[PDB]
Amino acid sequence: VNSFSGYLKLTDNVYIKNADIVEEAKKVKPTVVVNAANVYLKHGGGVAGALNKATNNAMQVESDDYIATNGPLKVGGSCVLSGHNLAKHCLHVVGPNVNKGEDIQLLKSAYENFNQHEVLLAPLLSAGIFGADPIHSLRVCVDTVRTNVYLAVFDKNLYDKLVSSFL
Ligand SMILES: CNS(=O)(=O)c1cc(C(=O)N2CCc3nc(N)ncc3C2)co1
Repeated sequence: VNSFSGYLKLTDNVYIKNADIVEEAKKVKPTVVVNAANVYLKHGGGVAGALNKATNNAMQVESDDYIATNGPLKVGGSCVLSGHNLAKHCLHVVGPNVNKGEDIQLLKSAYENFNQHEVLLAPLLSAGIFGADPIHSLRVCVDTVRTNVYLAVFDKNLYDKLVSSFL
């Protein structure tokens, strides 16, 4: 039993809700919140911008030190950093950004990072400003992630479309 509430069950291990991931994280304080990161951990907009703003820019300060030490992530890769006031940990995962021409096949590799964590609160990778089809992202999620994932979808119209079209 866990504290996640109001989710629709899609499969044995994948759940979905129309929710603001920032507000959901603030309320649940999950062990892991996933950020829709880029390779530079520049949290300017989208989910990353929102999560970072909610940490009063502490996420960005920590991220800048991480990059200065380690260099950029790979597309499809991840790193574990602090969850600040939102979660114990933040798993920064880089899905491919279609608006930069990155290979969508890397979306499966990106979701594989979730399997290193038993339970996660997460957005749909490569959705939103990353330019991928969120229906495709949900399909890859369900077919790749084996651990327990609670998906927060900000847009109510999109949430209803994702549910109604789910196979
Ligand atoms: C209250 N001030 S606000 O400017 O109107 C406002 C901005 C945002 C926001 O940018 N995001 C990022 C996109 C997003 N994606 C998921 N999956 N979940 C949550 C979010 C929230 C929310 O609220």
